[PDB]
Amino acid sequence: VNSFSGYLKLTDNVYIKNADIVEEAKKVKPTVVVNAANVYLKHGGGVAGALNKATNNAMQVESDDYIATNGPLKVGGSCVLSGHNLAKHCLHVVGPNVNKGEDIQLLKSAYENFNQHEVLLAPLLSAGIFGADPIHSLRVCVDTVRTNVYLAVFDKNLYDKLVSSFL
Ligand SMILES: O=C(O)[C@]1(F)CN(c2ncnc3[nH]c4cc(F)ccc4c23)CC12CCC2
Repeated sequence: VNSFSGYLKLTDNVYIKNADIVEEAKKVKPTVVVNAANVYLKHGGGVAGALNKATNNAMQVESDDYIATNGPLKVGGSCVLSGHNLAKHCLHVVGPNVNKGEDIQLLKSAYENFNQHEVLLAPLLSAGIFGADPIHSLRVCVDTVRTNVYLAVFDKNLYDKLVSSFL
């Protein structure tokens, strides 16, 4: 038993809710919240900009130190940093950005990072401003992640479409 509430169950291990991931994280304080990061951990907009804003920019300060020490992430890669006031940990995961021409096959590699964590609160990778089809992203998530994932979808219209088209 865990504290996630109001989710629709899609599969044995994947759940979905129309929710603002920032507000969901603030209430649940999950062990892991996933950020839709870029390789530079520049949290300007989308999910990343919203998560970072909710931390009063502490996520960005920590991220800049991480990059100064380690250099950029790989597309499809991840790093674990603090969850600040939102979660114990933040798993920063880089899905491919279609608006940068990155290979969509890397979306599966991105979701594989989730398997290193037993339970996660997450957005759909490569959705939103990353330009991928969220229905495809949901399919890859279901077919790749084996650990327990609670997907927060900000847009109600999109959430209803994801549920109604789910196979
Ligand atoms: O940034 C993108 O492209 C996204 F569409 C944004 N998404 C979100 N998902 C779940 N809760 C969210 N709260 C927010 C508050 C905001 F001000 C802005 C975006 C969100 C948001 C998923 C996405 C990241 C991969 C695709």
